[PDB]
Amino acid sequence: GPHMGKHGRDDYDCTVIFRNNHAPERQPIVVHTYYSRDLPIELDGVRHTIQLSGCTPEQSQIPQGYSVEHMTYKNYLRQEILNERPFWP
Repeated sequence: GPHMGKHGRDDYDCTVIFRNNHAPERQPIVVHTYYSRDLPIELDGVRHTIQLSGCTPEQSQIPQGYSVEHMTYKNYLRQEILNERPFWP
């Protein structure tokens, strides 16, 4: 799966964030994806190949103790901008 979450081709359609619920210390894994692709994510070292269907993955592939946040790449972009405010006044 994605080694780094930092990948901004500006081509992506979807964005899925994996937040470890058992681990508050761990950083959320933000993965950018396209419309209906597979999403290989290694949780606890275990690869889960999730099926995306319109920015919506299969919760059935998701282990317990992990929050999977679903969004579009566009929503992700808007949210990072709105939360970090990388642009200057």
